[PDB]
Amino acid sequence: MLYDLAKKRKTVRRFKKEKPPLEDLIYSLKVANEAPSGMNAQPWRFLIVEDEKLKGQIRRVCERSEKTFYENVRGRLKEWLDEKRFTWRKPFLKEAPYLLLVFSEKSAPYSRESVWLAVGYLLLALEEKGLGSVPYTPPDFREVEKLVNTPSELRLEVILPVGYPDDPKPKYPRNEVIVRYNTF
Amino acid sequence: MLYDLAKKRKTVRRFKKEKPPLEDLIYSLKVANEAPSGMNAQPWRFLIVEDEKLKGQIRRVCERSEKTFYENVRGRLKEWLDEKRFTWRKPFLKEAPYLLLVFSEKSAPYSRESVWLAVGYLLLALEEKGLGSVPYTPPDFREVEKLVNTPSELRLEVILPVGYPDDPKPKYPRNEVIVRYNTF
Ligand SMILES: Cc1cc2nc3c(=O)[nH]c(=O)nc-3n(C[C@H](O)[C@H](O)[C@H](O)COP(=O)(O)O)c2cc1C
Ligand SMILES: Cc1cc2nc3c(=O)[nH]c(=O)nc-3n(C[C@H](O)[C@H](O)[C@H](O)COP(=O)(O)O)c2cc1C
Ligand SMILES: N[C@@H](Cc1ccc(O)c(I)c1)C(=O)O
Ligand SMILES: N[C@@H](Cc1ccc(O)c(I)c1)C(=O)O
Ligand SMILES: [Cl-]
Ligand SMILES: [Cl-]
Ligand SMILES: [Cl-]
Ligand SMILES: [Cl-]
Ligand SMILES: [Cl-]
Ligand SMILES: [Cl-]
Repeated sequence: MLYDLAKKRKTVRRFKKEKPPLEDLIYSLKVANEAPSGMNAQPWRFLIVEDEKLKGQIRRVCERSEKTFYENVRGRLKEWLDEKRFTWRKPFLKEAPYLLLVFSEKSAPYSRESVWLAVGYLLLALEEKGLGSVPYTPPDFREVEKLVNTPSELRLEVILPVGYPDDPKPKYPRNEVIVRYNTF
Repeated sequence: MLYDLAKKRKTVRRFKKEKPPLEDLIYSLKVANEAPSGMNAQPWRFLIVEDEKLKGQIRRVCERSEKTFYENVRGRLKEWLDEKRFTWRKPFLKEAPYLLLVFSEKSAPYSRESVWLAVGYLLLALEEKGLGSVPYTPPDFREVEKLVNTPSELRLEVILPVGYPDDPKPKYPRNEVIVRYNTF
């Protein structure tokens, strides 16, 4: 049942050392590629980063940006990150066997909406295949974009470390859906 | 496999009048609600429109805005709309038994990304239940927002007509997924 896949999927920020077969990632990209999109533009592009030096570069730029973010963060965001024990450290950016970078085509109508919709598909497909992921959004996308020679027509949306999950922390709660009818 | 569900799912712009059980629609919201989100804020909000008067108001406000849009659109979207023989009339906004209005909580971090990801889950769940949908995005959400007394805290992201498909048109093609390694 799809609800079972969705309910069981949780963030994974800690991965096994072993590298999953690329076929599993490709499968999940093929699932995502079946998603709808504005104008059927299919505005998602994928970059699979496996090179260890490059992952380390990405980790370093993101951690340097997170350090500044964590120094400055305030209020609700700070409290949430503190209560979940987040810090600027992002070891998974180096340790995950794959970094799946997801880009949107700037010129496509509803490109960013469509790519995030497709990311929904992608995440469920990774769960189906027994892989873990976290949608990681660093403070400064441009620095990561430059590291991988991103063309001007593309926009990095999210970094998805992918790998075999390793002793994940539990899924956070979900409040029940409360619907409204006709009008607020 | 999830791939088969994703491959099968296509736009539905032709609906039966027959009303699906509410639980079939609620199921899809329950699946979507299991999705990840920025800071686990669960920033989606659902408004189920069924009242025929209100559906008509929404339809006419959207059609007016579309008619102006179709008079003025140019470039690639105009070319695609023309070759698909799209027009500004939106009968599915009356014919669908449900208009599911999906909102994002503006104050939540990565609210829009998170809601569109959940919409990806939602569309797959609707397909699992044999329901059809189209992510309808009219040119002027503000007028629709006002019609349903949207609070200032929420942004209407998409109108999802939901119903039983009435022999919908075939799925459009998909280019092969575009996957690169390490750098562009
Ligand atoms: C973000 C987004 C916005 C969309 N907006 C509209 C819309 O305003 N009107 C419409 O008829 N279809 C809309 N669609 C549906 C697309 O036209 C459709 O997903 C695309 O043609 C692929 O259809 P297929 O899956 O049947 O091949 C939208 C889809 C997405 C993802
Ligand atoms: C748009 C978006 C951005 C996210 N950004 C980050 C991030 O920058 N760092 C991180 O650790 N997790 C990030 N997450 C993961 C969320 O914190 C996670 O989905 C949420 O805590 C719920 O986790 P659960 O499904 O395991 O309960 C992001 C999630 C989404 C949807
Ligand atoms: N909203 C208009 C035009 C339109 C149509 C399809 C589509 O994928 C996109 I993005 C826009 C209409 O519904 O006709
Ligand atoms: N990017 C920072 C903060 C962060 C964390 C979780 C999250 O859901 C969101 I949105 C932001 C970090 O990765 O620590
Ligand atoms: Cl997550
Ligand atoms: Cl097409
Ligand atoms: Cl669609
Ligand atoms: Cl939480
Ligand atoms: Cl917003
Ligand atoms: Cl149709």
